[PDB]
Amino acid sequence: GHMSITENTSWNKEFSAEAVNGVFVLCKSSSKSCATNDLARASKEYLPASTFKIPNAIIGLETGVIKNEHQVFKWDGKPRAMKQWERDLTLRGAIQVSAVPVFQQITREVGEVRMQKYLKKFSYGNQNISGGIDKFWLEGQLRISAVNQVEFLESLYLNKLSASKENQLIVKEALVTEAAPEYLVHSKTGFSGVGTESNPGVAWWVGWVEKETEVYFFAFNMDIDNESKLPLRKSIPTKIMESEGIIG
Amino acid sequence: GHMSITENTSWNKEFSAEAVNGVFVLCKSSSKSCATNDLARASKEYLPASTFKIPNAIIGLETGVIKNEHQVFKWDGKPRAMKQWERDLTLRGAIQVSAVPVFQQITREVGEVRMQKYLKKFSYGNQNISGGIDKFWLEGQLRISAVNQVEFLESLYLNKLSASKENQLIVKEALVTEAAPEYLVHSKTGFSGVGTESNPGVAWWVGWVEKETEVYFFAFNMDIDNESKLPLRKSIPTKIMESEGIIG
Ligand SMILES: *C(=O)[C@H](NC(=O)/C(=N/OC(C)(C)C(=O)O)c1csc(N)n1)[C@@H]1NC(C(=O)O)=C(C[n+]2ccccc2)CS1
Ligand SMILES: *C(=O)[C@H](NC(=O)/C(=N\OC(C)(C)C(=O)O)c1csc(N)n1)[C@@H]1NC(C(=O)O)=C(C[n+]2ccccc2)CS1
Repeated sequence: GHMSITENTSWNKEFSAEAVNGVFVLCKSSSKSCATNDLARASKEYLPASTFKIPNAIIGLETGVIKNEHQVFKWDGKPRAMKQWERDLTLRGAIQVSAVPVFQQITREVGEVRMQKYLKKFSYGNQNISGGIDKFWLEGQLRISAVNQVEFLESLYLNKLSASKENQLIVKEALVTEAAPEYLVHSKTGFSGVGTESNPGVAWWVGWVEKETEVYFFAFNMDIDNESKLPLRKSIPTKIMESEGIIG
Repeated sequence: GHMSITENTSWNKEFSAEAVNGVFVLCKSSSKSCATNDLARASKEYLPASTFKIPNAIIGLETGVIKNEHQVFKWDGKPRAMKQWERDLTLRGAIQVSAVPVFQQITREVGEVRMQKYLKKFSYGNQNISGGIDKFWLEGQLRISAVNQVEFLESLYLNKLSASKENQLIVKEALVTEAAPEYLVHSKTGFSGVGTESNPGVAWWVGWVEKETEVYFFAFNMDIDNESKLPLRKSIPTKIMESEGIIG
């Protein structure tokens, strides 16, 4: 890439106030104007968890495993790890409620060869898909940094991923999470569970904010060993952006 | 063709409770299952006012007058009728604040001949562009019915207009007005003025609502001779959609 990134450790106070280890990366306009609380962690690769839905959906559409933007994913009737997943879902619905089994099925149908090819085209992390075709991003070896998430998202925002513009637009449509006349947020959450206290889990929030004629890309991750701390994955980024002029 | 529509006069309740003459057309899934409070008014053509920004944006992109979805429409610093228009705007921003001068400039560049052609391809209303390029949707002869709006919007939803899929997708993202995990609204307003008591203006609200795996298309218009009545263009459709269990 061509990222210019500045460490601003004053951003650490939002983390230390909550007794949390993580990083926030925030870029205005492009990856040529970025800042983070922690340069080292910004470039450190973690398990993507549900953030992998963004590339998975694009790859689904590119390969034709997902037939089109209007496809419904029907619940077969058999139980699932969350109740919110026990229903028929659109592409957007599945992404928004973060329905893992829908996406495990897409990936099985895609196959390792095509998966491997596309993660190379997207420069997605360490591009290591071993661990099982249906769980490399969930408990396998695939890892990605906050910096790389931002680069990836920027490419998607600009329709520069190696995929049709149509497919990128379909997925961007699925990622909208807040809409107002001159304020638009596209975003995706992730959470791997609580791991242990020796080896904590990871929580993510990644996306971008449009406000007037500006765009801001962001990626946040944190170590999480306690499910009660999970709200911080939005409140910390929100507070940093408030203090910068974005959400405030 | 192919619309099936039912008159349900119980929907007149919300209209007469506010002393308003108007029509609501609501369709579930497709134009094969529609209902309205007034069949004759459903098919009557009125000037589209700011709802014309939907086709106008598609045509802008199709002819290359709008370069892409990231184009910024710069303000020249000279007065505009609305304070909210006195700033640089994205395409989505210009649509959402209904920035008439941005779209007048788009229309001027498109020209009469190209405008005519796309209104024909879209079956948009009486397809009448007479009066001069500086007035037809405004001080002009173009008129469209609520039924024809619902047909137009269904085509757009299905990416079936005669326009690239990517241009239709661009315009759809510009139209999003509420986003939640399993509830998505795309909508546009219009208001032509107060006219006279004898010749009222028109106000519109058109769009569609995605809920779970269903879609509902809607178009509302009403006669308006008093600006204080304007909010009814949202509250009356809202009430009817609530009573049908949609607004959830
Ligand atoms: C589009 O429907 C409206 N455009 C018009 O240009 C007309 N406006 O008439 C009013 C605003 C009443 C006036 O005093 O000029 C018009 C005249 S002849 C014709 N065909 N159209 C825009 N609509 C609109 C609204 O729907 O409420 C406006 C106010 N908003 C601005 C920003 C956000 C929401 C609403 C401004 S013009
Ligand atoms: C995708 O990142 C999320 N993760 C999972 O499905 C995984 N674990 O989910 C648990 C531990 C919460 C569970 O028991 O269901 C998982 C394990 S290892 C791995 N890579 N993923 C979905 N995301 C998500 C979120 O990102 O916030 C959810 C929110 N949530 C969690 C718990 C309680 C209420 C809401 C749902 S799971």
